[PDB]
Amino acid sequence: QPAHLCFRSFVEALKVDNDLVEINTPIDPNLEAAAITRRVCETNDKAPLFNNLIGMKNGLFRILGAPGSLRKSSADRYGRLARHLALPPTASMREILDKMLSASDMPPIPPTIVPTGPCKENSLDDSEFDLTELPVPLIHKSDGGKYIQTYGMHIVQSPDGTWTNWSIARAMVHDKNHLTGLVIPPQHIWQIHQMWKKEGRSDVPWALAFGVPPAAIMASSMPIPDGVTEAGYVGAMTGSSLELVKCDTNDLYVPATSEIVLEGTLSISETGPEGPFGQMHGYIFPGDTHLGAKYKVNRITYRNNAIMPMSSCGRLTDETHTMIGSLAAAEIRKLCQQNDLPITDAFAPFESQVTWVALRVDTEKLRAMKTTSEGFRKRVGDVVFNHKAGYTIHRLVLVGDDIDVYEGKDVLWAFSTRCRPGMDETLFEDVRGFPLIPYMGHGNGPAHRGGKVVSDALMPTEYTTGRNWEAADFNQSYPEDLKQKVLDNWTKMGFSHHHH
Amino acid sequence: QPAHLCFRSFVEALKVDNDLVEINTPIDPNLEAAAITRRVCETNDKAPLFNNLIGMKNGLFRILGAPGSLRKSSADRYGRLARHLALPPTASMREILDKMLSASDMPPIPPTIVPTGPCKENSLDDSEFDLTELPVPLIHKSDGGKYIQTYGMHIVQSPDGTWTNWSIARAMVHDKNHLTGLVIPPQHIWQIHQMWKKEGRSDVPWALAFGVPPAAIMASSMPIPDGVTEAGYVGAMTGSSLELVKCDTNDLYVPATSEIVLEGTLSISETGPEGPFGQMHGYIFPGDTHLGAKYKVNRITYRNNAIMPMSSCGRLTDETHTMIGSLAAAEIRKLCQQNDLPITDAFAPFESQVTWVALRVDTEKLRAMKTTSEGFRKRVGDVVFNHKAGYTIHRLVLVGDDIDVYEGKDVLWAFSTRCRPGMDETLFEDVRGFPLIPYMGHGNGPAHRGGKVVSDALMPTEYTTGRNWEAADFNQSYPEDLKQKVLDNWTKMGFSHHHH
Ligand SMILES: Cc1cc2c3c(c1C)C(C)(C)C[C@@H](O)N3c1c(nc(O)[nH]c1=O)N2C[C@H](O)[C@H](O)[C@H](O)COP(=O)(O)O
Ligand SMILES: Cc1cc2c3c(c1C)C(C)(C)C[C@@H](O)N3c1c(nc(O)[nH]c1=O)N2C[C@H](O)[C@H](O)[C@H](O)COP(=O)(O)O
Ligand SMILES: [K+]
Ligand SMILES: [K+]
Ligand SMILES: [K+]
Ligand SMILES: [K+]
Ligand SMILES: [Mn+2]
Ligand SMILES: [Mn+2]
Repeated sequence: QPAHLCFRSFVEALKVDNDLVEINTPIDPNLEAAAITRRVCETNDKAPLFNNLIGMKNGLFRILGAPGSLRKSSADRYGRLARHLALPPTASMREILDKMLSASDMPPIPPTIVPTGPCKENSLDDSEFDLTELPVPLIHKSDGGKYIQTYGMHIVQSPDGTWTNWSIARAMVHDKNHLTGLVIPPQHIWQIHQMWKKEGRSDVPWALAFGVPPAAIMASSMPIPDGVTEAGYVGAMTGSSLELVKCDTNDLYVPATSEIVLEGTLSISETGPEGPFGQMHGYIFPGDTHLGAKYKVNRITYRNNAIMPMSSCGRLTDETHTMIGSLAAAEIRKLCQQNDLPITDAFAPFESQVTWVALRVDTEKLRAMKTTSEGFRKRVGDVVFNHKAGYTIHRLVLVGDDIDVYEGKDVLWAFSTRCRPGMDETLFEDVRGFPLIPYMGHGNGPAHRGGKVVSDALMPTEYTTGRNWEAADFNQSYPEDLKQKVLDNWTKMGFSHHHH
Repeated sequence: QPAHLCFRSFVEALKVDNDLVEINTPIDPNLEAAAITRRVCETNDKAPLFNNLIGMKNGLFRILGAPGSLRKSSADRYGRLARHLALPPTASMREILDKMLSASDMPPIPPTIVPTGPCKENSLDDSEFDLTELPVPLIHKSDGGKYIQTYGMHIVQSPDGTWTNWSIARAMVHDKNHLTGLVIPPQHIWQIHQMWKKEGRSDVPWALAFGVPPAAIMASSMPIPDGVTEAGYVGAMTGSSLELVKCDTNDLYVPATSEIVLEGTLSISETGPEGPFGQMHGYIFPGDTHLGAKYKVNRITYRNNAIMPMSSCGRLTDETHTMIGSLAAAEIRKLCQQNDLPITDAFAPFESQVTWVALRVDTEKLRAMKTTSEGFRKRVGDVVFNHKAGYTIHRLVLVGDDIDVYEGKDVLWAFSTRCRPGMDETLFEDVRGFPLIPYMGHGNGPAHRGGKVVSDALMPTEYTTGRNWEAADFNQSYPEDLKQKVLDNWTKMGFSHHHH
């Protein structure tokens, strides 16, 4: 099967790419696997495949770390991500985000039900597993549990059957047959849970599938609109209907080639201790345990030689930056365009710990609006910060056409030189905040509200008559034929490859 | 003579270091020399020495570009700068800034007058030169003049004789015997000029020396206190009295080994067109000419085979970042300590285009103050933004002890994750602003006032009981013996030198 449609095939692709290291000697899931993965993420090294995991029994489980992290070269920086989507490994971020947005103006392609698949090769009933006996990793030394769920997809359906959501939310082992995890507004797993709690009759039928089709885990990490079933969006994006099998113990459907599937229920009444967890902004607050959602596991099914993907998340760069930030930015780009804002591109700079999004403005269009910074900032911030797609983002940076928002250096340059602190900014205190950012949930103000800003790095003439500067750089401050002379004589004079 | 005390010796040092490229074929001062230098600066390449400059006559002049710019390796990144100061080329920024601050608590060592020196090898009187006939560079394609003065030292003395200031301020050729340049508050050349204008009797006796002792050009770029004669500070810093010769046409004293010296007057009455100039924040506004100060040149003296240093300034990284930013930060560190603020380190991140300074706080000391963010931000900002040393800096970022302020990645991480926009910041509108920043002089508000902010990236417990997190990074989220195991097995498992 194609790599974008089958996780097992994606692992092969990474090998062929010379983007995998297979560790075949014993590795401890207590911290060692995650430490190796952390190091990989901080150095943009090859993804680790742990084929000999201390505590692996009867097929459960191998681990692949860093499945969506960066490669060291510039030329295929985003190659792992491209491999989730059938794109060339040299794809740019713009190309990846355009692929992720392409289904937004296409008819869904609903999934196809098949009678079986590899995810049914093995099964364990409710007398035959114990989640505390599996080789679940301790990912960070101070975590409050062993986080089984860092790169699987939760599957829940609205009570009326009309919306089936796929999303990544963290979860850890609570006891032999339960997990606890985050289920928080405005996330779709939380919106669906609230519909079941208002109905009041039963717990939420649930499945958690690990090692799903890569294109599916991408959509699972993207804030596509409310009410949109991710399976049909992925179908449209890939041009193919996804093959799903029914769960054995409920009527949800899981990808046929899922590596591991948990089936059970998400409680509408019970909670349990959850966290702390080393998280996307780079922090853990040891001892900061709070009540989270509680999941009951009734059944495990799995592939022979099952592989569990794992995100060892924290400081730059891992899946929580490459996927959460970039995919939110993509959705924000579209949302702004659909609100008639002249935005061409959006990206969450890694340097901001994906808490900022830079919005590239089509300044010819802006000029025709005959508006001002204050009015335009307010308009942009009202659209983004009042929408779910803006949830994780606390600073928007508006930049003109000369800035490549996918280059953090250039965003930082524009922000630092074109946005006057205070005057060129609008603060938003009466919007939903992202409590996971340290300065929110561990900060001086309300954990769930405010703390957001639009920073206008458009210069005044960009609103009126046009850009009135040139950069003092090699590109802009020298004529073309001089530039080319310099480059052609560079190594001849004595001074110092694109792939590497 | 030692490299730190003689520019000609500094050029040799750079050669021996394998940090020079000698271009011996003809190079045009109209843009070509500056384009090559710009490229060097943007790529951290070797400094260019242009030994065959089209228009060089009777010894005037060769050019050295990029004299204070960065080297490519991490291990000797700041080596050019270290070579200005007799420090090892592997010196850290902390070590360089400590050297620059060391004279602040030492008695001055006043200069020594000698009867002659190399700067007297050649002379041109007021019938024998023409500044428009010298090979003065056009540095950026849209500059409003040919900027002869980008790395020389202006010498002016208070009317009472008690303070002789050395400083870098830009100047360009106006006509055969005049320059125009910036002379703006609160700079010491401007403070001294105002004293001569209040006296009202004559123009300011002036000299401009190019290719001065490297330790002297460092102090010239540093905001040492009002009334302090840079020559005696450099003497104290280096442990040696600097040798100076008298000018021929006035009673000022210039370094004996200066490459080129202009003697004349700075007018107390006349101005002339100045600018625009491609500047330290990375911009030029073509056509933005304004009236600047006017200098009359009466005499040129120079060394045989004189070398003019040149800064091709603009986007990262050149002398306007490495010297202006870092040396302001150094002075700000000291100023805060002298005001009883618990600051250990200060640096202007390059990523901020040297418009920010990050202040590392001794949080044990902070805790003993029993204060709050609002009060501490206000106190820090009042000290810094009301002082000349804070002139160029528009954002202060307060960080705790875990942050290395000399690492821009870490500053950006702390700012983005620990400072809640608005709530954790104090804006300062009633302080002097730096008009050169685009968002000031070309922005929405007053060019000369306000636009400054203190951003507190200290977390709440840093004021009370102590840091209450660990980073989710390899260093902090794994025990020492695991970490060392991982590193020792790294290349064995399959994964990927300090000098490179
Ligand atoms: C890629 C990725 C995404 C997420 C997470 C992780 C990864 C690797 C963890 C490592 C597990 C860490 C955790 O913080 N995490 C996570 C999470 N969203 C949550 O509500 N809860 C979480 O615990 N998202 C973000 C989301 O997946 C998206 O916000 C998505 O848009 C949700 O889908 P939907 O609600 O829009 O359908
Ligand atoms: C290293 C360096 C410093 C400066 C400059 C340059 C370099 C390379 C130019 C390339 C020439 C560009 C120009 O913008 N420039 C410059 C300038 N200060 C000015 O008032 N005017 C200027 O035109 N400084 C900054 C200063 O030299 C300091 O602020 C110093 O502190 C002044 O000394 P003092 O007043 O404290 O004695
Ligand atoms: K989703
Ligand atoms: K602006
Ligand atoms: K000075
Ligand atoms: K703070
Ligand atoms: Mn959804
Ligand atoms: Mn001075």
